[PDB]
Amino acid sequence: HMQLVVINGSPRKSGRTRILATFIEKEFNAKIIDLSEETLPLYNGEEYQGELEHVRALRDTVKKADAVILTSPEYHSGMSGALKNALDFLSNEQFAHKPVGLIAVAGGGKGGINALTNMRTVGRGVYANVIPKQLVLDPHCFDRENYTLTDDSKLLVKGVIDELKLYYKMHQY
Amino acid sequence: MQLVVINGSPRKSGRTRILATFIEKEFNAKIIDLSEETLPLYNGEEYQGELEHVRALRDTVKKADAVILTSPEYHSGMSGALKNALDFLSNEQFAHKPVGLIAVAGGGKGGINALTNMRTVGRGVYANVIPKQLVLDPHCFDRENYTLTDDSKLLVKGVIDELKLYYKMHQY
Ligand SMILES: Cc1cc2nc3c(=O)[nH]c(=O)nc-3n(C[C@H](O)[C@H](O)[C@H](O)COP(=O)(O)O)c2cc1C
Ligand SMILES: Cc1cc2nc3c(=O)[nH]c(=O)nc-3n(C[C@H](O)[C@H](O)[C@H](O)COP(=O)(O)O)c2cc1C
Repeated sequence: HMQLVVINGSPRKSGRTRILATFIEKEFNAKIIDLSEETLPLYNGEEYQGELEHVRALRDTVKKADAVILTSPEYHSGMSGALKNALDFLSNEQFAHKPVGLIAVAGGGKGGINALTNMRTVGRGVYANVIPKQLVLDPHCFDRENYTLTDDSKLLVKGVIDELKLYYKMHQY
Repeated sequence: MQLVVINGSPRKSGRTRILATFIEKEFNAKIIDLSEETLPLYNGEEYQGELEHVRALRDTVKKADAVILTSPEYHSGMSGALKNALDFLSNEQFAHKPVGLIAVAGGGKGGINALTNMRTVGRGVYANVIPKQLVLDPHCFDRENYTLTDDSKLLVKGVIDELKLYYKMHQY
């Protein structure tokens, strides 16, 4: 019932975040926005960008979503430049009161919380309802050799989606 | 005292460019003007490190004695254009470098979220982000004459003056 969109915030074609975003796509029947495809240009605020097929598709896909998972790697203690660039095309027109769940992909140690805070702050900036439950996945959460999440990491991801579904239900109610 | 200023707005007609070009001219700073769109989207691939503009970005920031980061506040964060540019950089160019933050906002309480994002990312590349920071709102610009107001020029000088003191301290 919930029309879920997942944004892959990593621009790296061979990166870890893409494993997570494609897991959500396949396992939860989510529409992926895969920033590793580089079909969205740098935002420059010019009118012609609003006519580009991929800018219109980004805006339409996020507006129509019942809920969004924003995934990002932590790059230098923030979300990716790629993800922020995509969000610069969007606004409260597509996000107002939309349930949003955040998942960051980190390099281990204490990485990921700075990206999650950046994402929560920007999320509130477009007036999304960023849910309480959030998640950081470290490299041990990934089997890169088989392009998958570990069983434990699939369960942690499901926990975010389950809460996001409860927030979707409340927004419908 | 080799100063670099990054214009974080990608908008050719934007306000932040007035501030960044003010600093370039008044304080003899080298500008990195992201409205030129000569830097592509970061993708981590090896070939990007051979691009002239990526090499220029890295060399310009590495050799700077001090850096002003300017950004507009876009959705309560620094611009995607500025964050994209920083994703090319690292502690290799920033470690212990004095860095001053100036955000350009739309009025009201805008600009602090951008400053916070820039300070957190700046520490993440191990810069010494100085205490003094600034937000300029639309009234700080005379856009018709492509200039800052005299009051705004004094505020910008205050940031530069503190950055020069931190530069001198780092010369230890
Ligand atoms: C430009 C860049 C900066 C990074 N900075 C951080 C960091 O601040 N915190 C962190 O936990 N990992 C950092 N990493 C490592 C990522 O967490 C790691 O690459 C992870 O797999 C997610 O990125 P990916 O989806 O592109 O693979 C950084 C990696 C890159 C490419
Ligand atoms: C995509 C976008 C989002 C913006 N979000 C914010 C915001 O969160 N806070 C704010 O103070 N102003 C916001 N503004 C207004 C900017 O502060 C204003 O455009 C200002 O002139 C700086 O941007 P510029 O240098 O591109 O002109 C936003 C503008 C754009 C284009």
